[PDB]
Amino acid sequence: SMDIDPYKEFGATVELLSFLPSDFFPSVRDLLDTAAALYRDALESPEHCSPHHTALRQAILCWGDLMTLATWVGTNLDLVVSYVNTNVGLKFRQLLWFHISCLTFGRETVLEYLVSFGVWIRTPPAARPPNAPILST
Amino acid sequence: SMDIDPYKEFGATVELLSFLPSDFFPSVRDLLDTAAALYRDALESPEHCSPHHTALRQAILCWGDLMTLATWVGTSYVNTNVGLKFRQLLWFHISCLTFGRETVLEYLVSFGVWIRTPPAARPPNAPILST
Ligand SMILES: Cc1c(C(=O)Nc2cccc(C(F)F)c2)c(C)n(C)c1C(=O)C(=O)N[C@H]1CC[C@@H](O)CC1
Ligand SMILES: Cc1c(C(=O)Nc2cccc(C(F)F)c2)c(C)n(C)c1C(=O)C(=O)N[C@H]1CC[C@@H](O)CC1
Repeated sequence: SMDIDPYKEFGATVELLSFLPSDFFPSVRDLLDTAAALYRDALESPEHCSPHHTALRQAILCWGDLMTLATWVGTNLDLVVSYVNTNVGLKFRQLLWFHISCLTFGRETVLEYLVSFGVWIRTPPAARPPNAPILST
Repeated sequence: SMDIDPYKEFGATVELLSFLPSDFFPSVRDLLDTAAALYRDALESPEHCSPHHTALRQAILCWGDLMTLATWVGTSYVNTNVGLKFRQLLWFHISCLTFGRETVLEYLVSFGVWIRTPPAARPPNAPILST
């Protein structure tokens, strides 16, 4: 193998993304819907636009395929569909979110937030402010 | 439901890739070993390098993850339908990086025409990829 890190070029890492808990991210369903609402046009465009765009186009598509395979598994063949939406799902949720968020609010920001929440959420309930960190520009 | 074309930002289409036959493409096996032997460093690197680099990184991992699914299922379709889609994209990109984008598209059409000429008429020499 190689050791290719998607995020590395963008200035994150696969670990750092695993710093936010699995339940921090939207659904895939909702991630797709947003990109569409905000960036469908840039995304379908034949213009590079940004490295976020390239990557997101490819992810959106890869997920399409992945789903066809789980559907086709339903048609033709509990087990797998519990696994896809679980492990693979998280991995897409992460990448989708990183990149939509990077574009919506700014990348530098999305990283400042990435740590802030990781730390905050981990402060146990007793001591930690009820006020969570906030994402904006 | 969006209609996104991966190749479109690079000035091709899914259509055009389907122009070359299913067995024009290397193996997935050989495609990964080639990217490695030529661009392990460029790809693992944290520099964008080019939009090609970006897409390949993603393509590879997507394949990686997909295969990890088969390392769990075993407990025939994949390589059939999906395999082609990877082959087309991987080949496209490596082949752009190696020889040139415009140079690969010229070949894409040169070959598609050539292969489709019937045996009796068609010159014995398939066209050539290089710079
Ligand atoms: C919005 C948001 C998100 C978030 O990630 N939302 C989100 C949901 C689905 C998909 C995606 C996609 F980008 F990946 C993002 C997170 C984690 N926080 C802490 C926030 C907010 O700070 C917040 O509620 N801000 C308001 C409202 C918005 C206003 O523009 C600024 C003020
Ligand atoms: C190389 C090649 C390929 C091809 O696609 N090769 C290939 C195989 C596995 C992986 C990849 C990768 F880019 F994804 C590419 C095709 C279709 N043709 C017609 C050729 C050649 O023109 C050829 O053999 N040229 C020689 C040797 C090379 C010299 O630089 C010029 C002269």
